[PDB]
Amino acid sequence: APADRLKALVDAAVQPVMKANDIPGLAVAISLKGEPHYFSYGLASKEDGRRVTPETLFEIGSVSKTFTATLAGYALAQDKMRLDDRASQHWPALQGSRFDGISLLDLATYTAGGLPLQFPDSVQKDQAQIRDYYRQWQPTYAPGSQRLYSNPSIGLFGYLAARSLGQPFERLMEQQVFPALGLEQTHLDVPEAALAQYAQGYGKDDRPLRVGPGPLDAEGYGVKTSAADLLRFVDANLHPERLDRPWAQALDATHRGYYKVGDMTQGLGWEAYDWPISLKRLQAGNSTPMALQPHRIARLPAPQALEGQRLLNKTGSTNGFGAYVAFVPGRDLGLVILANRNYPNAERVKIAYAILSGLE
Ligand SMILES: *[B]([O])([O])[C]([C]N1[C]=C(C([O])=O)N=N1)[N]C(=O)[C]C1=[C][C]=[C]S1
Repeated sequence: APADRLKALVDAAVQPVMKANDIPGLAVAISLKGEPHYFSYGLASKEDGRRVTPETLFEIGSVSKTFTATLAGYALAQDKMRLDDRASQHWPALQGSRFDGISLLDLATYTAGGLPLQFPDSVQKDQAQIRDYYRQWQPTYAPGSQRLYSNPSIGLFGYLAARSLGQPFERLMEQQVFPALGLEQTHLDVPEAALAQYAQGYGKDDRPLRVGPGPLDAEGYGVKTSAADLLRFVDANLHPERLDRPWAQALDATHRGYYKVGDMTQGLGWEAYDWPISLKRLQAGNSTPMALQPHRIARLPAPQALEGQRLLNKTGSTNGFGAYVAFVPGRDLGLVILANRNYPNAERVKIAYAILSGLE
């Protein structure tokens, strides 16, 4: 009966949203009081009929920012950087630029002063072009005043965290972070031997879409993972104390809130809400205006622990994929929803809320 009831709950949440948003394939993974549960739907590739499983690789887009935040958490744990460091401390090319007056915390939490959502199309994936973009950039408004969600912002945060550790970002993630977290199905660059697991992404007219190269792609949106591996990452977040101490500290650093915008408290990578909260408020925190428009922050007098009666979440997208992760620290509950269509955040939150409400 319990297995029947959980399947009925997850099917009732997922099936209508997959039909309504024409989602070819979707993987759910749930962590419930220390037990994993998997529900897999539809096709990883329509053309060859390959089914989604909990081992199918999906692009998770901006959920990658929580991995980037974890690497920065490790640099913080090792005293290689501080959040109040000036950004230019960690990259001499930026000495004498406006990054002399911008903190690593501003970059991490999108408050550097108007760095845009994406790099402009004029900046290709090229070390010199990225360098020259930051050297010339000037804030629209005072650092630490307005949140404008931004890949160049947290991307530079991750880049500088890697520089503080003396190695390239992608190398540190592959050689140190993923192994420390027990993740063998999590990739920035999918190996040839794993390509058979890589789902197809679908856009307009079902155009096939896998993510192409871009500046600081690894830091902003580069992770491909399975539902089973992303749930292992959620379980690490629910129990940092089970990891070796420097990695436990790295994860704890991603559970600290610095300011509020509306109902949302901004951490490193993770975004948090009081729990319970209405579905409409959770959708509004994850809305298009929250992602695209500047918002004045309400700064906390001290960093706030993102634990207890809270939901921590992150949306992530690419042109072909739509991911959502949410967990409730004080209930030992975690959820992953990975799909191969970029379907609206409101609909991802609708699935998650139905499941989390039904487990509670
Ligand atoms: B991340 O998912 O927040 C980020 C930016 N983004 C896209 C969306 C969306 O479409 O709803 N919301 N936020 N993702 C990326 O920059 C990766 C992309 C690669 C190609 C298109 S988006």
